[PDB]
Amino acid sequence: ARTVVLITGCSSGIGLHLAVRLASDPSQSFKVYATLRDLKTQGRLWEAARALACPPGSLETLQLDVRDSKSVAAARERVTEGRVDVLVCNAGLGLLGPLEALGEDAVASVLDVNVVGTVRMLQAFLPDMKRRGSGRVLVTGSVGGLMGLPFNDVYCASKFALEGLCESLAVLLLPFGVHLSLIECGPVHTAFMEKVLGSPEEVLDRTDIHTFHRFYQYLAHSKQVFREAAQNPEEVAEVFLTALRAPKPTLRYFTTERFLPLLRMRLDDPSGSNYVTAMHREVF
Amino acid sequence: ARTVVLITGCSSGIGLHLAVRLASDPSQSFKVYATLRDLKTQGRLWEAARALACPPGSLETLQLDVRDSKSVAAARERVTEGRVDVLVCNAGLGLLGPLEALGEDAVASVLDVNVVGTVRMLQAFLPDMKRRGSGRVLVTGSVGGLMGLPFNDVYCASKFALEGLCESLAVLLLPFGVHLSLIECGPVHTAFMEKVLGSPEEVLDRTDIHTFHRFYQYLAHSKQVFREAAQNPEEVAEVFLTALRAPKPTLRYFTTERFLPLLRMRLDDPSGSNYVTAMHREVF
Ligand SMILES: NC(=O)c1ccc[n+]([C@@H]2O[C@H](COP(=O)([O-])OP(=O)(O)OC[C@@H]3O[C@@H](n4cnc5c(N)ncnc54)[C@@H](OP(=O)(O)O)[C@H]3O)[C@H](O)[C@@H]2O)c1
Ligand SMILES: NC(=O)c1ccc[n+]([C@@H]2O[C@H](COP(=O)([O-])OP(=O)(O)OC[C@@H]3O[C@@H](n4cnc5c(N)ncnc54)[C@@H](OP(=O)(O)O)[C@H]3O)[C@H](O)[C@@H]2O)c1
Ligand SMILES: C[C@]12CC[C@H]3C(=CCc4cc(O)ccc43)[C@@H]1CCC2=O
Repeated sequence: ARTVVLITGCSSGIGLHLAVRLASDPSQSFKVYATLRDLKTQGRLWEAARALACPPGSLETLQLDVRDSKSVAAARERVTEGRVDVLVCNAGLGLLGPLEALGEDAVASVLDVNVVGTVRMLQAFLPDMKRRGSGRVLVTGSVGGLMGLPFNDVYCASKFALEGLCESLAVLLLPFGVHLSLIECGPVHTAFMEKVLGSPEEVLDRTDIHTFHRFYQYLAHSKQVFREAAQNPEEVAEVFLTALRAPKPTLRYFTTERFLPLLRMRLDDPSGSNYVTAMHREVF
Repeated sequence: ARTVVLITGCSSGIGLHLAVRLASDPSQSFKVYATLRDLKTQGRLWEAARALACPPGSLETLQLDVRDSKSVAAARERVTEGRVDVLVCNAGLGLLGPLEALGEDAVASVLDVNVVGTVRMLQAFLPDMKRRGSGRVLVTGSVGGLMGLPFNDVYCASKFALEGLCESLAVLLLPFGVHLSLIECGPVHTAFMEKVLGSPEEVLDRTDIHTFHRFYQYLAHSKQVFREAAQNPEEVAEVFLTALRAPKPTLRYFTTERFLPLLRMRLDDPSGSNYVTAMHREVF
């Protein structure tokens, strides 16, 4: 039994690099359980693990589908240590395009995986972290949870929710000695954006010409803004570590300092109209 | 034909008061379409209608439950005027209790009804609104959407979600000529909130003695604040009018100023920890 860490969505991006960063730590103090929605996807994980010579006994891959309470509790009973000190809610789905262009199923999944799942992860672990009176939880934050971005309604929705689920919980947990931290990310080189963008071409068939133009117009800005500050998933894991070490973690950590002006100004405007203006005359 | 309004969840409270205040308006300008999850409950709606002397034809009820796109779809094809100049997304439910004490069917229902349902509506009316190049969208806000409240994890989760859903939409919507704005309200004279009396063993047989205690103490504080801050839908509906009247309404209307200093605090702290301290000290 050492610092037992249970992380979700370890198949790629931040969930992978993190699992291996923690597991391969030179102070061999982290015993990580990298969970995966689907195990068949644990190749690149193991490959990296080997690439770092991440010592025997530290990383045990486990399967965990966030949109399944059955799948979650079982992956919990499989924690031989019988305790989790750090839980990391990381799984998540993206969604882009004209709101009217998405579908009900699509929308449900995003909120299903990104929010409810975070609830299942919490519901199953927090109890035990509470009677114990010690524990740490980390949730992969996002800009879209602190501000609104065009054609990112449902994702910014799923991420704004997490701000809610966490902050309210953070309150009650104060005397409980359990710790909640939202790692607020920005763009980052992960499997996340490399496919979710789908195919911008089909959109025109479920929207008006004026939005479609604006959808590509956003895409073009997106792609430029990404290849300007998309941080390395390793750089991002670094923040997860600094929170972990903090004796008294804060409600949130920020991986990039670029979105902090938009936020600052945004908070100086309660009606939210100065923000909407800026953000708009920024994307387009 | 005149200002057509389609209000969702008018069965009671805010939804019923705005419906009738509009229909029975002096200028007899608004043609209200009060929508209900289940038509039976329109009894109390009509009572207020009658009471308010809403002329014949300025208010016709339709049935539609935002958790069934087939329903929503129908409700729009029932708006004989061919247009909806004012769309109001107001239905939705609350949820209180220790996160672990809640059920999945429950945590789901709230998310599926407060966000998805709001999305379904938008996906239905927003288009024609855009092609018209004229529109008005009112969504019932909340303080839980602006800040986290203990034992209100899932609800504030669903509420914060509307902040992003709408805020992001708003940004795209800027040039289109349609307007989206939330009505950030606080505790009002509504059954649910003032009728939170019970705390069954169901809660007890599903949380730890430490949380159990912080649960009731919450309710006690919550009953007090309500007894001293609860706003009756009456004023709240008055706010909705204030909004739709302004040539260019802002992204956020506040029915009460009682919480502005609390969120004011929120502003000056990126770590979100000053608040978690404050709002805990203030709840417990
Ligand atoms: N970096 C980003 O742009 C970014 C921004 C803000 C926050 N974070 C967060 O961390 C996540 C991953 O982002 P990333 O950028 O690291 O890219 P990513 O490529 O999506 O990496 C994580 C993904 O989460 C998984 N996942 C998806 N659905 C799941 C389900 N039902 N159950 C369990 N796991 C599931 C993984 O497996 P599968 O491929 O098998 O689905 C996976 O690739 C979140 O979705 C979230 O947005 C990332
Ligand atoms: N006022 C509050 O404390 C408050 C605070 C912030 C924001 N708002 C927002 O607007 C709502 C209502 O608050 P209120 O204070 O007016 O009282 P309320 O009693 O909840 O009024 C609106 C209600 O939503 C309905 N609804 C429920 N499930 C539905 C479904 N599945 N499909 C369609 N409609 C459904 C109504 O019909 P049925 O009874 O037949 O279900 C109804 O009375 C939201 O839930 C939300 O919190 C209210
Ligand atoms: C929200 C986000 C960070 C911010 C980024 C994103 C989308 C659009 C966008 C637009 C901006 O003007 C500045 C930054 C970003 C990312 C999508 C995934 C993510 O975490």
